[PDB]
Amino acid sequence: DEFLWIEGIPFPTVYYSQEIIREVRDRFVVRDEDTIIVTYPKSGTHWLNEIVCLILTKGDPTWVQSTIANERTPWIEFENNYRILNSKEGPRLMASLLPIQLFPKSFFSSKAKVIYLIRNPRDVLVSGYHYFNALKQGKEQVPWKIYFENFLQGKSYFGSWFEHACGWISLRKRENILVLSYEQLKKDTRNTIKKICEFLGENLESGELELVLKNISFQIMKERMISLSNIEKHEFIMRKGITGDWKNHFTVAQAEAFDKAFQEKAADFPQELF
Ligand SMILES: C[C@H](CCC(=O)O)[C@H]1CC[C@H]2[C@@H]3[C@H](O)C[C@@H]4C[C@H](O)CC[C@]4(C)[C@H]3C[C@H](O)[C@]12C
Ligand SMILES: C[C@H](CCC(=O)O)[C@H]1CC[C@H]2[C@@H]3[C@H](O)C[C@@H]4C[C@H](O)CC[C@]4(C)[C@H]3C[C@H](O)[C@]12C
Ligand SMILES: Nc1ncnc2c1ncn2[C@@H]1O[C@H](COP(=O)(O)O)[C@@H](OP(=O)(O)O)[C@H]1O
Repeated sequence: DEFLWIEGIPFPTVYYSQEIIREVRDRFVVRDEDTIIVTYPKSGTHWLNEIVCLILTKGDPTWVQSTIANERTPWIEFENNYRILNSKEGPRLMASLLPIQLFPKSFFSSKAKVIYLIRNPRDVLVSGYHYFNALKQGKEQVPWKIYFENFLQGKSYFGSWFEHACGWISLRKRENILVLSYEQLKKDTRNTIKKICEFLGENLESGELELVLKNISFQIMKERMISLSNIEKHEFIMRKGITGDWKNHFTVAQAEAFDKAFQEKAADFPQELF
């Protein structure tokens, strides 16, 4: 079995259960002062996690060097993390990968802050292809064009990227959530991190801001991270981290097919972010 089907959504086989998903959706309370990072896989989740954690530490890498992403911002749906986050007081820093139909319903009646990271779905496809083939054995790997077809038909972890992205950015103009793109993070870096500083209320000044940028660059973040693969292919999430790698993978035919499927599965989607 490639996936575990929970609420009509394909999940990874390990780390997730239906009962937990249901509980998280129906009973986990999102408290007004909470702040949650919500992404789709291979959109730059580790990058944004590190962005936020370096903003909070004002550039001091020590925390992100000593810890992994799930220790800093525990994923709500991940494992039995909900027990921990329920049995914890104060303002909580959490993360998530679910589409809105599975996000905790309580959040829709609160001023909890949510940062939604989006990426060009083609680069998302490419990053996922490389990462999921990254450490499988040659015979058991997935050829490019069948992974491409599976992505276009929603046979991907946490369901269709189109449904996920559409449902999440349909709430964009709410005050308590803001969307931002991996491309924005890659080229309009300083403006973007200052905007998320505004949104999170975290005050940060000169020097510390230069520190954050330097520490969030791909190269030295990669050196940091290679310093632990119990639940991730630790060696393999830092691939090359540019924008537009899909042009090196998509044939013209595949690009036209992708644009077509994008235009009926996400007709109500403007690409101003990319
Ligand atoms: C196991 C699964 C697929 C890996 C595979 O193809 O074998 C991978 C793909 C997306 C991953 C998740 C994403 O990387 C986001 C989270 C990052 C944290 O560092 C670990 C938990 C975290 C929630 C990851 C858990 C697990 O490693 C995931 C769920
Ligand atoms: C994530 C963890 C929560 C464990 C707990 O108390 O339940 C706690 C333990 C120590 C915390 C850190 C320490 O409190 C020191 C830092 C100062 C501020 O509290 C926020 C960032 C700061 C870097 C914290 C980040 C995070 O909240 C930490 C790392
Ligand atoms: N500091 C960083 N700066 C720029 N891009 C980064 C980055 N860290 C990771 N990326 C890229 O974000 C992708 C993985 O995202 P996620 O955390 O959701 O798995 C990868 O894309 P690529 O495979 O295209 O290189 C990764 O290289």
